[PDB]
Parts: sequence; structure tokens; C-alpha cells
Amino acid sequence: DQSSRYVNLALKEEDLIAGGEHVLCAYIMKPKAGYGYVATAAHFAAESSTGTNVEVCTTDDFTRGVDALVYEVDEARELTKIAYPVALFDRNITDGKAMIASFLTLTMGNNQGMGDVEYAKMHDFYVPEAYRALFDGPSVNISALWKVLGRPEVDGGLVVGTIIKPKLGLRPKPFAEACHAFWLGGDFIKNDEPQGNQPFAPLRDTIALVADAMRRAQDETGEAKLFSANITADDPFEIIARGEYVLETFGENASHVALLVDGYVAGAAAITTARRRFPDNFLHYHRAGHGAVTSPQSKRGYTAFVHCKMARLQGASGIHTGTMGFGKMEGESSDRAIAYMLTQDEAQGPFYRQSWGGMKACTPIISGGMNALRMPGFFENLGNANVILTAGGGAFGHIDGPVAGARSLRQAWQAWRDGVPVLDYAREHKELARAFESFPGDADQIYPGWRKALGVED
Amino acid sequence: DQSSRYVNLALKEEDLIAGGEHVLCAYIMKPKAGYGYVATAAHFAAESSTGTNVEVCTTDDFTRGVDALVYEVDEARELTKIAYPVALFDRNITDGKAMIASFLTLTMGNNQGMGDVEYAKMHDFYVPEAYRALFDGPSVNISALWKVLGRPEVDGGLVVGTIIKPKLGLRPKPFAEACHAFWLGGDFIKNDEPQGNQPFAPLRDTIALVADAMRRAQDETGEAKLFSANITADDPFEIIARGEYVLETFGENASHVALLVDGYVAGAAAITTARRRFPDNFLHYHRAGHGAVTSPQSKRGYTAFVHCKMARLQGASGIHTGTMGFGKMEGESSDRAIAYMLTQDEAQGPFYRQSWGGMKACTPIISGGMNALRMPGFFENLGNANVILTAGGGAFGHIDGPVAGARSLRQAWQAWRDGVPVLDYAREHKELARAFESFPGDADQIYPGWRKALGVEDT
Ligand SMILES: O=C(COP(=O)(O)O)[C@H](O)[C@H](O)COP(=O)(O)O
Ligand SMILES: O=C(COP(=O)(O)O)[C@H](O)[C@H](O)COP(=O)(O)O
Ligand SMILES: [Mg+2]
Ligand SMILES: [Mg+2]
Repeated sequence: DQSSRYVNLALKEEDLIAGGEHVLCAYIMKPKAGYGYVATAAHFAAESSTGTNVEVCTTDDFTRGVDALVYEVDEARELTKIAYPVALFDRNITDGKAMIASFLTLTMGNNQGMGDVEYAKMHDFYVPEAYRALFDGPSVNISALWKVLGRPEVDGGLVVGTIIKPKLGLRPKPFAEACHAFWLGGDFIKNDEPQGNQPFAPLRDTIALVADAMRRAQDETGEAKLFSANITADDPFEIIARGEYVLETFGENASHVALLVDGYVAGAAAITTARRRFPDNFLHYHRAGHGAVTSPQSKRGYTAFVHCKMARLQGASGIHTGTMGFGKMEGESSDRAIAYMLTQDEAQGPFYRQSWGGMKACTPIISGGMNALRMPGFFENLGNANVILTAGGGAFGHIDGPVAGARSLRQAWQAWRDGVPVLDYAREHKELARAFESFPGDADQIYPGWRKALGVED
Repeated sequence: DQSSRYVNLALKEEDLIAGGEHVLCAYIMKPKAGYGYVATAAHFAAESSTGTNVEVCTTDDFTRGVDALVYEVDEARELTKIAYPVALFDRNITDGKAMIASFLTLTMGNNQGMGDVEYAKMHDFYVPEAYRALFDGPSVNISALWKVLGRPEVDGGLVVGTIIKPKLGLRPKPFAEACHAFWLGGDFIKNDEPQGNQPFAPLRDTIALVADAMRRAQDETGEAKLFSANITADDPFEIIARGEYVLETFGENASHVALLVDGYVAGAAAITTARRRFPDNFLHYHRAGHGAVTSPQSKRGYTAFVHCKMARLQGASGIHTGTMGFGKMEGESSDRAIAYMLTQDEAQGPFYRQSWGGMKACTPIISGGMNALRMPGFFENLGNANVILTAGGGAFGHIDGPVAGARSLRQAWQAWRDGVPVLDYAREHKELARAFESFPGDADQIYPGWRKALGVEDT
């Protein structure tokens, strides 16, 4: 059974890329107990391409041309790469452009539950030039945010943010005054994933009061501020009535708002509403239950790599990354390339080198309780400091709390940009130097015998 | 974080159910090793509700009466059951309605990655009368489809259909041509999931031709044909534009066009577009890729039960429920269980009972095929026959060609309905008689002694 039509292991991998007619894919799939690797590969190509359940030829002439082909396999590492003709893709009748829906439908649809396949995790795709340019892409990225913070649009550095504690629980005013309280030291305020229009903290009235406390905090600080308004809806016209609300209530302050969409749990149409309708605004892609299917444990679906890479194409200005709250204490691996794939114009994915031809970076939105002492070092490995940061541990960790934690963090960046070594810079700006007094065991190994040098104990 | 405050192991479940201010959720959650069960559940209860990472506040002190509780655990069986107050769920600034997206961020959220939990899968949800009442609901079902086939709205029966095969290839006349010819047996066609505008076979023509083909078949048969057209796009305005091209091209027989949206690979806003812009047509929700969560090789997400229950609330006209397709010792994501939650105004799930308060229903959309002879035994374990059968002409494997298959299997349901044992029907209806010849494998064993009484000679 199943074929020898959907396999051609002689096709050169590079000759394919260069030709530019196919989208390639790279999965780790182990067939259920008993089945052939090849037969299982071609089945899966078959269930993602053309079908024709059992038997014969049917009308024929071209079905047998636009056939997805398996061009390479490793049974031992469990490596299937499948090459999908570009004609199979589905473009709008509206404006002729690609749609992630289809890319997903084909490459990880009825594939994820099908026949002789027992787990299949897509680990990387390659898009040709005739298909890459049908894609939307980010409209904006941290440059329009640097641009609002009066920084230089090329290498502007780090935006310091927070998520207001608590998550849910704050009435409008207190909410609005806990927004005040951090704009006074940091530049960005988020809105946790769920906040919108609860009965006990309505959207209309909270967003009026935040807009306000934006103006007072701008005023006392001289410095511009940035807010992310969660406009996640099911109905795509509430999504619009939220965003149009929020942006016209911010008035003149409208450029300072970033639109939050949790595009994992509402779908590529919440996100394609945000973008397409508000292309000017920063489309913050908060994730969520990305772990249903992207966790290392789940052996089916796709990896985080693939979640972020698709995002660039959809058109997300920024997307969460870095996963801390534990996460290191044994050596880890290979989702480092998330970074250069999101921002560089030509990079090496895990199987394929991608080329985005002038298609805008989407920025790493970083998270965790990484405090200003850990940071100097993270900006070195990555190499630049061009990411939005959202904290909890570094802000709330500092002993003088909120405004100071935030101040210690913009202070750990300057030291890095300006080439001056943290320990020294500690000496001058209290906030930074009290960052070391804040997180002790983090102090004594990053910056050994800091004590003597900072002005205290030995 | 904590334990305390986020635990009230003493809150009786039915007290929680009787009042109705809380959404109840059931999960199969196992802590990573060293971690200590109730503590961890509290820490799950906090990452899905109020947060409260210590000295952070609601200053006046205490506004934790919007705090999600742990009301039950069974450490061995890994059962974490949680209570979500209702004020937490996001409503809408324009109409008042709740949203599956909110529902979905408060439960199906950031617990799906949390570092001190190895997995957690939702098994069921209770969704009360004040929250359930804010929520789309199906605005039509199998009964709008039945009313155009020319049948009664109540206890009204089986709609049979196919999937055009091959799934992709065929430039436009061939795909039209393949529709018409199936439209001489069967009722309903749907394009496969990857179909819209492939350059080789484009929506604009490919749909005009389909509509042309529709009227050829409804001349020559006297009876009505249904089409389920795939109008799935990333952009709502595209979703709508495709969608209004189809109902205007099909025009005079625009009420026979079901609307297909791929529901997993495009989320809720894709579903919500059709649901509200085309309230008037079948919203077919075809669940592609669900497998990544639901398929039981996966321990994180929701199950097929949960995926179909909330798709009801949202507004699918009919969803591809599955197939009975089993053997021996049941449970482990039942076709009956689900079916019963999607149709029945007051069903029971694996933990909770729910009272849909006058919704409407989302028709199970069964797929596989138990040809002619096996069918009425499908209809028995169910207890009705009001679904749609989409089959791979496996179900329509017939000496006479798949024209007699769709009629053979249509015949088996008329038979069941009216209720005169399949066999006495086969003398009377040929494709049924011949439906036996095609299937000696069942049509002997599954339908008793037919040789003597029916269809001819041979051994
Ligand atoms: O709840 C938080 C808090 O921690 P923090 O203080 O770092 O904001 C965040 O919303 C996500 O957990 C992290 O986002 P990501 O999806 O990028 O991991
Ligand atoms: O392409 C097919 C194979 O068809 P068949 O099963 O008839 O051979 C099916 O339509 C869907 O993949 C499953 O749909 P469902 O939600 O009903 O499982
Ligand atoms: Mg959060
Ligand atoms: Mg199908």
C-alpha cells in the first residue's frame, strides 16, 4: 500500500531551495509500532498533499505534478523533510496574499492525528521568494517605541517594563495609580493577559483612568511612557471597538499604546485584525498556552522556534520569548536561534537558512525575574540590548521596591551600552548599587567580593 | 503562589454548583518531582486567576473574593478540580457577551508552560447560567439543512455526504464534474480542508461551476443538494468576502450552502466572523489539527470532549464529533458522551452535568463509514440518526459504483426510521440488495440469512 509517488530521495536539498517552487518542512516523526519509515513518510506527505484515498488515476493530469515529495529521511534520528509545491497554498481573492491558516492547515492539520503516525513535531520550515513576499510581516517593531521614547531608531536599546501586580483584583483607580507608581521609574506598563472588561474593573473606565495617569507621570518625569492595552476578542469587531476605544481615549498619547493580542488562544484572525486594521500601532503578541503544543515534552505540533518564526510572517511587532521562573541549573540547548531568526534579515534556522528579503524584525519581548545584575551578561551573549523587558523579580526584588528596581535595570543597561563595568557604575547611582544589596547570592558570583567595592561589609 | 487562601478543601461541589457564581474545571495534573501536590495546585490556581506574587496589593487589603479555589484533589488519581469566580471572565464592551478567548485564557493559559507542573489536561467544565447566557449559541443546525432537504424539523434524520477526492489537484471542470456525479445519490458535498484559491483551481471559477453543477443535479433528481464551502482565511474581511461571493453565486439555492471554517488552525475570531455575519447558514466547524492536544499521546491541553462542548457555546452549527469507532472497554474520549453533550438540552459529561437553558444544538458531524448494512447499528447505539455522514467511498464501495452507495446507505436509514428490518427493504430497494452483494463480509453475518430471501444466485 500507500506509494512511491510522494518520495524522491534524489532531489538535491539545495537544488530545491534554489529552484524556488517549494516550501520545505522538517519533522521528527516516529511511525506507530510496525510501519515502514518511508511508507509512513509518504503517507504523511500524501495526507498533507493530495489524498485519493484508495485505488486509481481519477480525472488526472496535474494532480501528479503539485505533489508534496519526501526528499530526505533518517530513520535513526527520525528525520522527515517534505517539500511542498508552492501552487498548493491558497491566497486571498480580496488581495492575493498568503494566509498562515493555510500554511498551518497543510503542514500541521490532519497530520497531527492521522493513520500510521505516532507523534510528529514540525521543527523548521523554509519559505521561497515567491511565497515569502505574499506574507504580511510586522508593520512596526521596537523602532516605533524607540521612536516614541525619543531614542535612535537603529540600536535604541532596552525598554523597561512591568505587569502590574495583581493580575486581576484591581478596581479602575487603584489600577490607574499602580500605573503611575511605575511610570515614575520604568517606561512600559503591560496589562496581564486576561484584563479587559470584568464587572469589577471595566475596560471603558480603567482605560480612561490609565490614559490620565500616563499624562501625570509623563509630566513629573519629562520622559515618554508606553502602555500595552489587551484588545483580545473573539468577535473581530470588538477587537476593533476595543483598539479604536483605547487609542482615541489616549488621544495624542495614542502612539504610546501597544495593542495586546494573545494570538495563541484566539487565533491567527485576532492577530490579522490587529495588524491589517491598526498597522501603525505595535502588535504585541502575547502567547499563553503555547505549551499545549510547543513544550519540549509534547512530541507533537511545533517547537517555539516555529511558533516565533511564523509570527514574523503573520506580522507581530513583538512576541514574548525567554522563559524564567526556574529554567536553568543543568546545561540546556538550541532555541537560541529564535533571536537571530526574529531580527536578522538572513539567518540559519536548525535545518534551513532563511532569507527575509527586507522583511522587518519582530522583537524579543523578554520575561522573568532577571534583575539588573544578571542583565549585563545577557546583553553580551545575545550581542545587543534591543528587546522589551517585562519584569517581576528585578523590579519587585529590589529592596526599595518598584521605581528603584526599574531604575536599577535602565541603570544596568547604560553601564553596558557605554562600555563601563557595573561594579564601578554601581558607585554613583544608588539604585544600581542597591541592586547588589537586593539579590545577595546572585551578587557574590556574578560580581565577586562586591562588598568591599560598594561600600559595605567584608 | 501559596497554598492557603487558594485552597478550601471543604467547599462541597454541589454548593459550588447550586449558587452559580463559579465556573468549575477538572484537570489531570501531575507535579514535577520534589513538588508537593496541594501546594502546586494552589500555585496553578494562582497562575490562572489573581496572581498575587506576595507584596503586591489591592492596598485597602483583601480583594481575593475573585480568587479561584481548589475544592478537590485525589493525589493518586491526579485530580485537581478548580473553582473560577465569574466576575473574572471577560465580557464585551459592545454587546455584553462573554467570550471563549477569556474562558480559554483563565484555564487553558499560562498553566501550559508553568515550570513546576509536568502536565495538566482539562477533562470537563461546568459553565453556569449567568455566564452561559452571555455567549453566542448556534443560530441554526442540522434542522435548517433538513428543512431544505424537505423533512420535518424534529427527530428528522441522516444527511449523507462526501469529500471530493483527490483532496487537491483537479483544475476546475473536473472538481465540478466530480460534484454533480456524486450529486446523484448523496445530499452533501464539502471541499477538503486545504481548498479555496490554489492557483491551479480558483475559488472564483471553481465555485461558479460548483453552483452550475448544483442546478444540473436538482433538475435530474427532483430533490435537493447541499454544499459545504471552505471560506477559511486569516483575515475576517477575507473570511466575509469569500463567504458572500458563494452565497451570491449559488444565489437561488444559497440556503443549501453550509459555511466551512477550519476552526483550530485559525482560532475563535475566524469562527466568530461567520457566526455573526452569516447567522443564517450552517456554520460547519471542521476541527483540523486538534490532534496535537486532544489525541491522547498528548497529556496537555483539553480533550475532544471539551473542544466540542465550548464549540457549542461559541456557535458551531455542526462540528466533526468523531466516530463511535471503538471496541471493548469504553471511556477514553467517547463518541456517545460528546454527541449527548452537543444535542441534548441537559446532558452529563465525565464530571459535570450541564443544563444548556434553551440553546440550540451543534450537530455531530460523523466521519468514516459503516456502509449500507452496518449503519442502522450506528443509529442504535446512538438512539437517533440526526447527524451528517461524510464518508470516504469505502462506505460507498459498491458493485454498482458510488452512486448506489449513497443511495444504499440512504436506504439503510429510511429502513431504520420507519423500522422494518433492513432485509425486507432490500427486496424493495435495489442498492440495498446490491449493498449486500458488495459486502458479503457483513451482509451475511450482520444481516442474517439474506441469500435465500434476497438478491440472487452464487456461492
Ligand atoms: O505572568 C507573567 C510574569 O512574569 P514577568 O515578571 O517576567 O512578566 C508573564 O505574562 C508570562 O508568564 C511570561 O511571558 P512569556 O510568554 O514570554 O514567558
Ligand atoms: O479527509 C478526511 C478523511 O475522510 P474519511 O474519514 O471519511 O475517510 C476527513 O474528512 C477528516 O480528516 C476527518 O473528519 P472528522 O472530524 O469527522 O473526524
Ligand atoms: Mg502574565
Ligand atoms: Mg477532510
